[PDB]
Amino acid sequence: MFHPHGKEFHHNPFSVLGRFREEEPIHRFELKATYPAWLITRYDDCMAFLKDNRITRDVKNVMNQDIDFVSDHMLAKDTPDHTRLRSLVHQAFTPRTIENLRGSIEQIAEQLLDEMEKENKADIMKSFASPLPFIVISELMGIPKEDRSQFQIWTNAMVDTSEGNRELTNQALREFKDYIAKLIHDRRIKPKDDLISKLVHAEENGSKLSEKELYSMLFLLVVAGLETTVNLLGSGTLALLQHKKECEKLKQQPEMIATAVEELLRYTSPVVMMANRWAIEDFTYKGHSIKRGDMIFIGIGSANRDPNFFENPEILNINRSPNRHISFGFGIHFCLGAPLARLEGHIAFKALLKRFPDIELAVAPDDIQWRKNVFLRGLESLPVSLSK
Ligand code: HEM
Repeated sequence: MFHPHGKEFHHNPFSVLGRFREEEPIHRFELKATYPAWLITRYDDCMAFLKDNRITRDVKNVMNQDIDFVSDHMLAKDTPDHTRLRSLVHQAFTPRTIENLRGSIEQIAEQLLDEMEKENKADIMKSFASPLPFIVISELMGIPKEDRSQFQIWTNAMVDTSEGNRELTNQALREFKDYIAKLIHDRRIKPKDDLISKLVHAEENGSKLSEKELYSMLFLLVVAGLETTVNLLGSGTLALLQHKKECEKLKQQPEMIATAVEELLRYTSPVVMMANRWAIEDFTYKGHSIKRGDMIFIGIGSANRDPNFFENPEILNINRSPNRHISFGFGIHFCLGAPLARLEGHIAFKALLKRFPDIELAVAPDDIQWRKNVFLRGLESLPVSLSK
């Protein structure tokens, strides 16, 4: 019985999802009221469900049963409404546009590393993996420096998974919205060089984002740019520190960075599972009776370790090529921010290993502290030794 809120999943979700992949790769469970769900752990079956038009991302198809901007973003839409919303933001994440951010991201990395070099130890989360994506997002969205401390408080509170804090989370949502509504108003009138201005002025086939569509879009982008990108950097650093022979390869040959980032995505699966998927009708898959309204959980972490698709899947190989991981999902909803996550990872891992060639883990395996989150696999802290 899969228990995503249980101790074993918190200790190592990869080993739980892997056991399901080998023993019961299509598994019915109850997600805690309670709601029926299916856990899909093999790569081939994950692919089939990612392409299957019997699966919706919009829970209305199945109900049966403001801050409404939070659940109206494009990742909660199917075609054709998804297609329009994606075409209105797409241009913000094309290869040149994102590549053009390189110099600014390098500068943030080097500034954070200058602070870390004042000492011979650090918590990589506090010092480097958490602040870097936050500053990148802040710069990209044009959040003035005087507003960043506050923006950090809101963005942290508004994604809290603690069920009991729901009124307080809703409040932070409302405050985030009011803040961005002021920026949107101001930039519609006087546009600047930032992504809120660019979204406000985007038009495609005669259509623009409405005020509410802007709230939803900026909400989604900010949430993505923060905790999950942080987790790439944190968990990727951890994986490099646990695999010294692969760390040394990359340190000696930084041209390996592009394959290395893809391997770290595969092995660390920052989004370890994803759901928010429902069957629109009853159907059978491999003898299993899927029902209208059943939720589908896509086991990224285990799919990324499936030996039908990856050789020696449990081994970190920073030169793995090709590497057809699904860490960014697949198909319609494939991550929009993938080039930015990849650029941040490229810059950050190279920069850290250049500045601190002697970096080493300063926490025993049993003491490593992971955040409580079913879907997002992320460290609470990451103590390291930097130098003597
Ligand atoms: C390592 C970092 C990241 C990982 C692993 C990641 C992973 C994912 C995954 C798995 C999906 C598909 C979710 C589903 O289908 O349920 C997704 C979608 C998306 N991601 Fe990311 N993401 C990352 C960073 C970012 C960043 C930096 C941004 C933007 C700032 C972003 C923006 C989006 C958006 C807008 C979508 C929805 C796309 C659509 O519905 O068409 N992501 N991402």
